[PDB]
Amino acid sequence: PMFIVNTNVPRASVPEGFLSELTQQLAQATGKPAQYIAVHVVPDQLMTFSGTNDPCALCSLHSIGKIGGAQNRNYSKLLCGLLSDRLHISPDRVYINYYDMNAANVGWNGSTFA
Amino acid sequence: PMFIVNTNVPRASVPEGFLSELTQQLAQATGKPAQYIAVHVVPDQLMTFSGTNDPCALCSLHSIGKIGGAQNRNYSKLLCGLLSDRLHISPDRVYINYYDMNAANVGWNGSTFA
Amino acid sequence: PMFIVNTNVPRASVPEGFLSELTQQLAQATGKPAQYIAVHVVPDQLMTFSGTNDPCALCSLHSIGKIGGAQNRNYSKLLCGLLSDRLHISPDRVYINYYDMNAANVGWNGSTFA
Ligand SMILES: O=C([O-])/C(F)=C\c1ccc(O)cc1
Ligand SMILES: O=C([O-])/C(F)=C\c1ccc(O)cc1
Ligand SMILES: O=C([O-])/C(F)=C\c1ccc(O)cc1
Repeated sequence: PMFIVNTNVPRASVPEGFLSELTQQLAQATGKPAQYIAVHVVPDQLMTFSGTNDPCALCSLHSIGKIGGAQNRNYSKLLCGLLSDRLHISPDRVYINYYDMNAANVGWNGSTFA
Repeated sequence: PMFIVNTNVPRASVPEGFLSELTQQLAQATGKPAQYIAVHVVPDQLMTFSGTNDPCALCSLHSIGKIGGAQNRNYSKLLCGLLSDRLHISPDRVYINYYDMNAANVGWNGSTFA
Repeated sequence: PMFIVNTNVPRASVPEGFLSELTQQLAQATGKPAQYIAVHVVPDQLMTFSGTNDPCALCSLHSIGKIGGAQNRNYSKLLCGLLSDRLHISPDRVYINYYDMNAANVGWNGSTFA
């Protein structure tokens, strides 16, 4: 799976072990090995949410399976919790897009996952 | 909805209230109150379109509903007009990807929109 | 089509004609005219793969057509090849997401392809 976070929060505020933490947290939550988890954090972005430039985040979680109604609800609680505590972004100023990818549509190591 | 613009135009060429203008324009175009709109602009990018580095943009518009065939033509006219007028990007050097998102696949405020 | 590469490799490590090379290579692989190919490269990113900060890359290829199980395996070999040779990123530290876009959901030149 891969997780991307875009936020207007300055780089200086992103905690040092934040990416490794997200890796651990996601492994547990999706039940996928940490070896297949990729995390991408983009701070200092020029963004607005509800028309204001208060701290916000636009996130994306791509996974082959483990995506769905209940699972996504649990990912949102966990993820909003982490952004809130580590980056101090209010949970209602965060949008997370969930994508269930077909194995044939994910390339890796010179081939695909199918 | 959320709208993302990636462009090789420098940060300095992005007008001061442009994100607010985008927010207002999209609220009118989609019919969704500005309160539900997030905008993200990424300037200074390393990109080529048709093999050249003249000004260009790659955008994404995600919405829960309000997305579809004929309506996307309208969005393209509006959006390209704005980037042309404001950032001086030629319409033929702009791509916009449109995504209709399922509410169960959008996380917000600790849960999903489902 | 449009191709995006996000990497933690430094900007100075990206060879001069890389975007132009990707344009030709893509035109060749997909059969699409270079005129319609957009390339976006984002170096110096804060990202981890498998929990480590070693060179990695997260990419996306969007196309209207020319996307399929067999074609994607082919694109992946070519693309992981170029990234290893040119940016020295190990192929097992590269993800490429593939998207077959409906012509109606791709805006260009103030309209859509449908
Ligand atoms: O989640 C997975 O099964 C995985 F190991 C990798 C992955 C990479 C990119 C994606 O878009 C989704 C999954
Ligand atoms: O458009 C909507 O109804 C909305 F309130 C939020 C939203 C957030 C992220 C998306 O990707 C799409 C819609
Ligand atoms: O690939 C094509 O046929 C094309 F001319 C443009 C395009 C632009 C953006 C996309 O997301 C997909 C295709």
